[PDB]
Formats: sequence, C-alpha cells, structure tokens
Amino acid sequence: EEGTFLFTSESVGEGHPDKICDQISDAVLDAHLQQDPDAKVACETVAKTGMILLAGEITSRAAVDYQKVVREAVKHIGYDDSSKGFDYKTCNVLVALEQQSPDIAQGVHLDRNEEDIGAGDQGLMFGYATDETEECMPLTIVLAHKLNAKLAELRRNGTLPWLRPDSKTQVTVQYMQDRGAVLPIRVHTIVISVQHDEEVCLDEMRDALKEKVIKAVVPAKYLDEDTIYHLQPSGRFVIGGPQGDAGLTGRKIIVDTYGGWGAHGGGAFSGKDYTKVDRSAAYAARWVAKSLVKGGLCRRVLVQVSYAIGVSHPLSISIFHYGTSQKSERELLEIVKKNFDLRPGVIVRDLDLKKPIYQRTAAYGHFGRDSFPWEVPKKLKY
Amino acid sequence: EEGTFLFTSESVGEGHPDKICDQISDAVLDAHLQQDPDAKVACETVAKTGMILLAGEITSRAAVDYQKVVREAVKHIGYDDSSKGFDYKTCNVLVALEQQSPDIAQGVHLDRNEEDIGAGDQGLMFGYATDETEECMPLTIVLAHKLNAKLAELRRNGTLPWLRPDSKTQVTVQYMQDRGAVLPIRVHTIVISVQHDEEVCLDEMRDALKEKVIKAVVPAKYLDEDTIYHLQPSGRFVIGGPQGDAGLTGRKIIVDTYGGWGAHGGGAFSGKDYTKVDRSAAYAARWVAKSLVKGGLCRRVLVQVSYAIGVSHPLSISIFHYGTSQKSERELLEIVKKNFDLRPGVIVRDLDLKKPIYQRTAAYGHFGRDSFPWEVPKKLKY
Ligand SMILES: CC(C)n1ncc2c(C(=O)Nc3ccc4[nH]ncc4c3)cc(C3CC3)nc21
Ligand SMILES: CC(C)n1ncc2c(C(=O)Nc3ccc4[nH]ncc4c3)cc(C3CC3)nc21
Ligand SMILES: C[S@@+](CC[C@H](N)C(=O)[O-])C[C@H]1O[C@@H](n2cnc3c(N)ncnc32)[C@H](O)[C@@H]1O
Ligand SMILES: C[S@@+](CC[C@H](N)C(=O)[O-])C[C@H]1O[C@@H](n2cnc3c(N)ncnc32)[C@H](O)[C@@H]1O
Ligand SMILES: [Cl-]
Ligand SMILES: [Cl-]
Ligand code: NA
Ligand code: NA
Repeated sequence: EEGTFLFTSESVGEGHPDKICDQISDAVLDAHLQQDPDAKVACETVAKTGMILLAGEITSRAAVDYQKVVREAVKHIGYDDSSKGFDYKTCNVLVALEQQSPDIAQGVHLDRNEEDIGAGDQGLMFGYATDETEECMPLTIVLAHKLNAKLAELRRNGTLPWLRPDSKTQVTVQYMQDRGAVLPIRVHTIVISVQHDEEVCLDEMRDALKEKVIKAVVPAKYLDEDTIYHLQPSGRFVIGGPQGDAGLTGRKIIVDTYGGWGAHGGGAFSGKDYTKVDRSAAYAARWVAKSLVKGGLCRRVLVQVSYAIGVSHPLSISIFHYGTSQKSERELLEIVKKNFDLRPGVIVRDLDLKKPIYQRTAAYGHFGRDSFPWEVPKKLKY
Repeated sequence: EEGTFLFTSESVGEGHPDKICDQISDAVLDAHLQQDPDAKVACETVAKTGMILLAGEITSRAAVDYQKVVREAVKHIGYDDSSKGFDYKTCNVLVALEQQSPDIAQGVHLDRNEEDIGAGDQGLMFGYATDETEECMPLTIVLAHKLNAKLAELRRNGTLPWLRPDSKTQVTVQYMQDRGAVLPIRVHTIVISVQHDEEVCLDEMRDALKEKVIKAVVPAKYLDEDTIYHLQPSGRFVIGGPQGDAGLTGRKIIVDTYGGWGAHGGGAFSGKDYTKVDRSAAYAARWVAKSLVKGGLCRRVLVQVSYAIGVSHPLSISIFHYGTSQKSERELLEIVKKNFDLRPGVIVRDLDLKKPIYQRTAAYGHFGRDSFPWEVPKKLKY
C-alpha cells in the first residue's frame, strides 16, 4: 500500500555472548564506581568456551575482586552448569588490565577542573527520539527487547525450563509515512532463536514461542493471518552462549541504541566511565532528542554531536527533525544550545554518571526504559 | 546560513588497535580462503599490550599457520619494535579457535544447495550511496579515510619518520540541503591524533599535520580562515596501539561503512566468510544503493535488508530515497526485486565472495574504493 514501508530491528538476550561481555564490562565499571566515583575504566570483555577475558585500562582507587565480579555477573545471566555450555563456578577468568595510558590521562583529565575535563576520545554520537511510543523509541526495537525479556522471565520463573540464556529476536514492522513521523501498522515478521535443552522437541518450542512469548508481548492488533513467524529457524540451538559464538564488548551497539533507527557514531557504551563520550555524549544526545519530542517541538528528531580528545565542548552539533517541526532545524539547534551544556564534565553532573547503575543498562537497550536520568526530559526555555 | 547543517565522520589508521584486530581477522579469513574457498570463518581478534588473541569458530580444510599469518599482518601495519609499543617478532599470539557449532552448520549450510544456503545468522543490514562524490560516498568519511592513508604514506616513505601506525582523524563538513541531496560547502573542523616518537615536539607535528597531511588531502576550496584544526589535541601520544587501548574486531563498524551517514544494522565485517550476512548482505546492499544512484534513479538512497538464520531469502527489503527520485520508493523496491537476488548463496557468486581479498577491505573503509565487485554498479532493467 502507498506510503508504507518495512523496517526491521533485532535484540538479544542476557546470555547472548556479546551481551554477556557488555554486562561483565559494566559489572566491572560498577564495582569500581562503588568505591571510586572517579575511576577511569575502559574494560573490554571477551567470551569463548570456558573463558572470560578482561582486557583494557583501569586507573582506580578501588580494590575490585575481578573473579567475584565476573562470576557473579555470569551467575545472574544464568550460566550455572556445564549442561548449559557455561558455568560461572568453573569457567576461566583471565585478566589483562593495565592502568590508563598516562598520555591519555594528561591530555584528558589530569589537573583539569571537572566541568572542563577533555572528551576522553574524539568521535561522533547520535541521539534519537520518535513519538511512535510513549517512551519515544521505535516500536521495532521495543518489541524485539520485550521478546528477549519475556524469554528470560519464563526461563527464570520455570514455566519454560528448557530455555537457556542465549537468545535473539527480530521484528519487522510495516509503517505508514505520516508528515515526517512514522505510524506503525502491523508486525510483518518475527524471528526468535533461543538456546534450549536436549529434551524439548522443535514443535513444543515453536508452539510455546508463539503462545507464551509472542502473544504475551506483541499486541494482537499488530498480528494477523499474514504475519510471518521464524521460530527456531535453525532447527537446533543446544550449543549456545560463548561455546556457540565468541562474544566481545561493544558488538551490539545497534541493539543498545535504536535498532537501526536514528543513527550511530560507532562507539560502544559498556565498560566505560563518563569521560568516554562514546557513552556520556550518546546518553546526553538521547536526553536532548527525548526533551525535544516530549517538549512538543517535534515528533521525531536526530541529534549529532562530536568531540576531539582533550577538548571539553563538542566540535559540532546538528539537529535533523525529519520535517516534523514548525521550527527550522536552525531554531531547534539554538534551543538545544540555550538549554544544554554537552561538555562531559557537565553531562556527568546532569545525568549522575558516576553512579554505579551501568550493569542495568547492558541488556534490553540503554534507552526507553526505567526513567534513567537521560530518559527524564529537560523542561526547555525558549 | 539557512538550509545548511554540519555532519562529522571519523576514520582510523591501520595501527588503531580495533583496526589491527579487523586486519588480523581478515588476514586469517584470507589464509583459509586461499586453501578452502568454502571455509566457515568467524575469527575475532583481541589486541592488548604484547598480545594478539584469536577467538572464534573456523571449520576449514586449510592448514593455516596462525603465528605466521598474525605476525605478517602486524609487520605490514608497521609494529616492528618495542620502541613503537608493539612488535610482530616478539608479541604473544594466543589461539582459542574451535570448529563452527554443529548446530549452526546443520541449520545454515549442511546438505544445502549453495544458492539455497541459509543466512548464517539473523540480522539487518543497510546499503547507502550519495552522489556528493564520484565514488558515491559521503565527503566527510572519504576525507577522514584519506587523512589516515596520507599519515601511513608519509610514515612508510620516511618523510615523517616520527609517525607511528596508530592514528585517528575526524572531519566536520558544512553541507547545503539540495532537494533531498546534500552539497558539501566547506570543512568546518579537522581532528588528527597520531602516535609519535619521543623526539619530535608538538609544534613540529602540528605544522607537519597541517602542511604535509591536511593540505595534501583536503582541497583548498573547502578550507578557509574559519576552519578549526585540532591537531594532536591530547598534547602527547607516545603510548599507542594495543598498549594505549585494547582493540577488538568489529569495533569500527561506522568507520568501515559510511561514517555515520546512511544507517547500520550492527554487524561487524572482518573475520567472517560470505555465509555471515553481516558482511555479504551489507556488501550487496551497498551494491544495490550504488547501482540505483549510478543508474540515475536517485541522488541518495538507503537500502535495508534483514535475514533469519537458516533462511535464504531476505525477510524484508526497504528503500528510502530521501525524496531524490521521481520514482516512488515502492517503484524502486520493485526495480531492486527485479534486478537483485539477495540470497547469500547468490550474492557469493555475484560479488565473488570466496576470493581472499578481505584483508584489503579491513582499513580505510569497505566502500567507495578499488572497484571491488560491490562498487561496480549493476545495469538495471526496468
Ligand atoms: C536512516 C534510517 C535509519 N532511516 N531514517 C528514516 C528512515 C525511513 C523513513 O523515515 N521513511 C519515511 C519516508 C518518507 C516519509 N514521509 N513522512 C514520513 C516518512 C518516513 C525509512 C527507512 C527505510 C529502511 C530504509 N530508513 C530510515
Ligand atoms: C540518519 C542520519 C545519518 N542522517 N540522514 C540524513 C541526515 C541529514 C540530512 O540529510 N538532512 C537534510 C535535511 C533536509 C534536506 N532537504 N534537502 C536535503 C536535506 C538534507 C542530517 C543529519 C544531521 C546529523 C543530524 N543526519 C542525517
Ligand atoms: C549464528 S551465531 C554467529 C555465527 C557463528 N560465529 C558461526 O561460527 O557461524 C550468532 C548468534 O546466534 C545465536 N546462535 C548460536 N547458535 C545458534 C543456533 N544453533 N541457532 C540459532 N542461533 C544460534 C547466538 O546468539 C550467537 O551469538
Ligand atoms: C583515547 S583511546 C580510548 C580510551 C582509552 N581506552 C582509555 O583508557 O582512556 C582511543 C583511541 O585513541 C587513540 N589514542 C590513544 N592514546 C592517545 C593519546 N595519548 N592521544 C590521542 N589519541 C590517543 C588510539 O587510536 C586509541 O585506540
Ligand atoms: Cl524490556
Ligand atoms: Cl584512502
Ligand atoms: Na563471534
Ligand atoms: Na578499548
């Protein structure tokens, strides 16, 4: 039908090996921040059969038990037995952590007033908001996340005890073009792949994924007789987690953000303290975009910012409103400049980014949930 | 000025530790493909002080010397001495490689006709093309890549012998909005950070980066008295490569593609054979987008595709032409459907994706150079 298009987003579960690495990286960041709010943390995690490796740079006054922090994160995810392919009790935890490069430290934060700390790196970051949901997120990515959360819920409450922690979901929505905004019409296609035990048959799993997962998450008004279902499309997913697929921190950056909507500057979030603008500026850009939509200045908006290592102020700010504002992009840019200070040493104060809440961000997306500070819109003066 | 906006893209050099990992992952893929064109390769690389770790899944008839392949890639990059922070001769090479999950193999390619092989994973992928350059790439990302290539050239030819392999660049362009297309006006800001020896002073480096790098790359017509230069903005970059910052495969996915323009589905390219649609479908989507622009059907276009693991045909195809076509997005989608077969087992034939040319893709972006098969536009019938 004219003026309609498809858009697909994916999400992954807590036991997806890339997401394990994000959660462990952020468990390590939180452990540091609990003791040293000014910890400099750049913690990469690598997961493969029987192995968590931490690699990166931490300068911190904290005394952190990496064995305890890593194993507790893997326990939470649900990898607690060799039968599941991974066990927090018996896996290898390897550590290749060194202090932050003194050359970076001197260029970024040494002898700097906190408000005037340099960006911890160069880079570009985007924030996006869309009025298509109350939480100002694309429906595709919201539904994809909720399908993984539902799998974890039914695993944890024992109603589908054949479930394992590693899962992926994908949602295709047919959208109507509406004066620069997008109106969801229907769910065109759903994919669910989830790791499972060696007892449950494929028909039992496919029936349960439709009746107990999809129907429990996706409103019936979006599902019809044409909706395509790819449930356990590989046919067998017993081998999973790190054993099935090597995981790395920062390899789910589109799952972490807008499910392909908006834009992405390439930076990973997990394992990084606020001085790493890959995270703090992306959080602030989401906060700006959500403030513009919730302030009624536009229905859909994209914010780009960029930084140079050692420089506080963003090098560039850009606003793209998809034609969904009576105000020009120039007028929105002036409103953003009058209302926001996107220096990392000010963002840290506004969004409370020394607080050890980061592990809670590292699954089901960083945006659109739990009224994190970047999800509470700023009242705009103009 | 009205109808203008800023856009920023970044690039990194061959010695950037994330890019080292991409190049090593693709050196391993090429080594396998040279002996076994049907090698199943999912090779992640991790780099930190003194360490290359390979982690992932390879099923191959090839006999590959991982020590030789890794060290030769690091030699090519230029890390050949402890004075530079990393040495191919004396670094640790660790291998945590296992066969591909039999559960994946059976669901994707076992006993399948090559044309009908399943996608190696679910996911979404985008292709983008823009008429703003002959190679149909954004000027921001082209200039950012060329600045890193120029640093490597002047390092390798000995004219700036204080240069080390680790570099990052960032280019902000002021654009004019032109009937849905974008017209570059001027370069607003350039960042260059490059690793250097302990002899050269900051003023010598900043003078050389302006006169011998920027002026050798960026046309003077884009530079004016207002252009902002952030050259060695950290003030000191002696510690670099993996010693300065842990690197991972697939952590430069926006550098690898469009520098934040278009869109990204989240998939990494390097270390993956053609059955991994993260790479093959992103290459095919670029080929489609470039074919539409070079065919004169639009000035700027974005193509989304998506897949389910074990399913050959894409689940969804979407065309966004930014209002730069007389044809509707529906009419362009029909043209794409009539001219392209985006099954991975057909893409492999069209783009010759068993050929060991992947290491050549793993720096300076996968798109817009060297007339790779995905850069040669398909003549469209309609
Ligand atoms: C860059 C990517 C993430 N991105 N950003 C917007 C879109 C759209 C989109 O918004 N289309 C559209 C076109 C005309 C219209 N008039 N009113 C409303 C409206 C909407 C579509 C796609 C498909 C996936 C390629 N990607 C988009
Ligand atoms: C989703 C991101 C990568 N993305 N994709 C397009 C844009 C534009 C853009 O094309 N703007 C514009 C607006 C109106 C116009 N009329 N004619 C031409 C034209 C152009 C701008 C930004 C800034 C960085 C936020 N991002 C974009
Ligand atoms: C398909 S694997 C990626 C390709 C893999 N590295 C290989 O060697 O072919 C990517 C993700 O899909 C999921 N996965 C793993 N095994 C699977 C299977 N048998 N069926 C479906 N999805 C699976 C896991 O979430 C895993 O992290
Ligand atoms: C700034 S480092 C990332 C943050 C780092 N992990 C930390 O511990 O703070 C990111 C990239 O910037 C570059 N880099 C490293 N040291 C640098 C320095 N002293 N000055 C400028 N850029 C540097 C390298 O390309 C490196 O991979
Ligand atoms: Cl959720
Ligand atoms: Cl180049
Ligand atoms: Na992997
Ligand atoms: Na790193």
